Amino acid sequence: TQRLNAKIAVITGATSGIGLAAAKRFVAEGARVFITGRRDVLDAAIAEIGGGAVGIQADSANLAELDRLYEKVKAEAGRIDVLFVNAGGGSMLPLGEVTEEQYDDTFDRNVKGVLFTVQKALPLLARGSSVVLTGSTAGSTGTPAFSVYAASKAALRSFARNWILDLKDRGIRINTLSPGPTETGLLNALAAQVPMGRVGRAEEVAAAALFLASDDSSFVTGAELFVDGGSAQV
Amino acid sequence: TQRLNAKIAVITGATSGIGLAAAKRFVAEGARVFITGRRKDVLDAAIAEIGGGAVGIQADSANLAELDRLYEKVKAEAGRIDVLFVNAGGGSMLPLGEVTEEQYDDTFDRNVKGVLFTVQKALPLLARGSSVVLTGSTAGSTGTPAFSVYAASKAALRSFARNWILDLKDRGIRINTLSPGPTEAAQVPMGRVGRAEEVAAAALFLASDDSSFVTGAELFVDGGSAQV
Amino acid sequence: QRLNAKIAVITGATSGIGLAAAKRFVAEGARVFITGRRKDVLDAAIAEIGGGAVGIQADSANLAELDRLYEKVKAEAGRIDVLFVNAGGGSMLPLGEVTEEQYDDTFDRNVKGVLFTVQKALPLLARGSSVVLTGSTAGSTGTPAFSVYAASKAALRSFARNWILDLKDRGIRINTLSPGPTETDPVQQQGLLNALAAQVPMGRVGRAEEVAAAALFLASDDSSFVTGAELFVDGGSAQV
Amino acid sequence: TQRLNAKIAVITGATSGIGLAAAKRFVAEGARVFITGRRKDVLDAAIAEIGGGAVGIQADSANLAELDRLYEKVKAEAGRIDVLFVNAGGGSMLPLGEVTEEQYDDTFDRNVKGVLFTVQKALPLLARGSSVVLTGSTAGSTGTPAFSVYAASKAALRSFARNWILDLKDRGIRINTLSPGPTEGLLNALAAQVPMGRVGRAEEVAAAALFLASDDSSFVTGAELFVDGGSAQV
Repeated sequence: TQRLNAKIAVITGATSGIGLAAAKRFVAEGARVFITGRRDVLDAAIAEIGGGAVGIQADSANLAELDRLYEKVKAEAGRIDVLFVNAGGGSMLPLGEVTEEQYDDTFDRNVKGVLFTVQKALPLLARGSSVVLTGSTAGSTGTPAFSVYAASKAALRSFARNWILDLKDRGIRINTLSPGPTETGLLNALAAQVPMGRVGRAEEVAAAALFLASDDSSFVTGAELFVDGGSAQV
Repeated sequence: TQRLNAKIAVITGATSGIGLAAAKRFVAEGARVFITGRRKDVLDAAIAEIGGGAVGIQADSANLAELDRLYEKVKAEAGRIDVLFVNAGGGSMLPLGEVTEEQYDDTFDRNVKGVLFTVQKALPLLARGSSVVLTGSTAGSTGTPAFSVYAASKAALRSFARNWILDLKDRGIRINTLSPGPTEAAQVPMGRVGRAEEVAAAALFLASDDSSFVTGAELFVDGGSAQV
Repeated sequence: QRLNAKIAVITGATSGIGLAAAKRFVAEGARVFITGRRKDVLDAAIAEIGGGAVGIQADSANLAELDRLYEKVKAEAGRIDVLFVNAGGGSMLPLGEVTEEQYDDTFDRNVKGVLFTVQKALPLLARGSSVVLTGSTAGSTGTPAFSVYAASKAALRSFARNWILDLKDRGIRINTLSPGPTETDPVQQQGLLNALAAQVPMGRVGRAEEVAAAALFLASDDSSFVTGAELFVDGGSAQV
Repeated sequence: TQRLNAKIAVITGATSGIGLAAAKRFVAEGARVFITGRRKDVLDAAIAEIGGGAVGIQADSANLAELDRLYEKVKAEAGRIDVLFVNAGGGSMLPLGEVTEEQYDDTFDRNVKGVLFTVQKALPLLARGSSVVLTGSTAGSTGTPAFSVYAASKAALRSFARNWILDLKDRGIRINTLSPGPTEGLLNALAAQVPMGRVGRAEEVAAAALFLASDDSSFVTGAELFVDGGSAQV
């Protein structure tokens, strides 16, 4: 199966979890893969992925390093066909205990960083390209002590609705991929909420990312695809 | 690729449009396919066009007794169902003030009642790791002039996916709604209507193991139509 | 006196939310017409409501009885300012056990009956009138053994999105009011209400009066720029 | 006649438009009203226009220290808050490709960060049986060209209502989002999209705010009430 044959894929935050599972899958599907990470752990990830995957150290939030990331991609690949944006950002604090630090860190990574990651990619984004933004079931549900994270992910999903109108006739699709909790006591409690009776696997999220990245989803844009075992559907 | 290798697929309403495109794609992906259609001539033409050993049964998907005959045939010839694609559709346009009992009855009998019993009667055959795909519509979550009966039927349709996944706890049966927008323009963010093969490709995603943690969901294939 | 000199027609108002709405609407100055299927129950409801409220025997699963309802309203009031379509209900069966009767009887009341209740009201609905449809949190959530009822309430909500386009320039607003769990065999009932309350962010089920108060908002001029909407009165239950 | 009799209401951003209309309605309904504005002259003019013993405090929500001063004055003068209508906010229009850090920061600092801290800092004063109303927007759940920053901020805003009601379990505080659509060349363009065929009046939004503030909405929490003439409903 070579469902991403001759496609250039850039994946931010692909050093672990969903990003890493996606990098592995995209390489397996024939993509020329560029991944980013902040820290070494990137070199290990690149070895684990293999298949000619290249790593670029970049702080996805930091603006000047994004310029350097896209300069490298332009020089080495000349275009982007798949952009998969995974942002870290997130911790738990209830209202009454929320700090400026938590707000700033979460939104800088999950919202601001994402906006500029995509904006700076625009000149490289080819006709028939696909931008996949990692959301969360948190963005449309209620969870105790999770309001800052949840709000950041609500903001994230909104981007897909709106940017598809700014990029009219450019042939760039933009979609949100929204996982429930995955494997990567608490897990037993979370699994009880899920209709399917278990938490997701990073690889299952990666398979859904593949759908959105691939030409199979050619008439899917502005959407939010939940990969949640039913958790946010009931 | 062979994403539905050794799978048994049943597709209701597969003699034209999206249903037909899905049957073609499912066969291409290695599925053993059973299809239904109301009319013999279009069904024979469809079976010929699909190829790949596809089998056709002339059945009205909304008629409960004919559903019994479909599933008797599937049981005898295949023994199980791994993929059920319920592609019931149809409706017409009447504004409030002009809605007839006929329009209501025909639309709901086919789009809601027929679907419920199609799935209910399939249950004994649905294997562990099976996937049920229900054809919804962008109409089910939007407003359109003179479309209220159809829109309401498709809203009911989508609800089924949220609820049946709870009735079938631990059975390993996923249920998802596939909701196309306009298919083969100015309102669509992508600036065009969708192609049948594009809806079929999304159907394949939901039918396949790639969607193994997707259930109760509504996947829009609408060029952004119902997303803005 | 927020419904002073308004004619309100409420279907299914002999108990629970409908009754609570009838009482509130009368308190707010409305001339209230209610429907119910059982004459003795209907009469007792009218006695409870008071304030000149009038009862008419009718089932929405019956289009002929709707015709008679509106003949009566036309003759006695000549118009409708507020139409609260609350008549409906359902039962529990899981997939595998759903009967034709459960499907038909639920949809005949909750969907078909609602459409014709509103359609047959159209000639009487004044400029500036408000139609309130009783939905449910069930219409947008998943609940075991509830698929027929849930689908009926999803259909119901869709009507508000669509009819507001059909009724372009008619000055008729259409909104869905969607209650969560409300306190509307006795040992089992108490145990289930406790489990329902545990789900609710507010930690209790709603009172019928609270749903009636939200119905009043939608019926009143305060909601003059609210149409096509679904107002949840659920203590947060379908919001999380 | 008096649906907010002897209630303390604090409205941020109430010197024009919806906020001002809400201040007038709340006063007419018997509330003791405190309003907030950024410009002292405008604030004083608003107070004179409102009457009914309404009191004004100069405050910017992009400034956490000025929120502290606001609640210091409310505590000193009223000792509690029963209704908190967080209406302060704004935005501007830029398409993806042209979004600036300033547009992002300035929008989120008021519409998201400022809202979070406005509510958090009110918590000690919020009485049992109190109501918090957050001004959202139809933009928060729709797509609009050149509007992605504002839209995302209002998606985040609505998320707060889903989540904070869990943080504040048993506190007797309701939190709801009030989401206006078009409200009074460009107006006629907006009006033709509205099912009701016109933009909303500020007084109509204020009436819906009153519902959420009042005891009539006692079993409404975590919700989003659209006051949009059908705009985002179709």
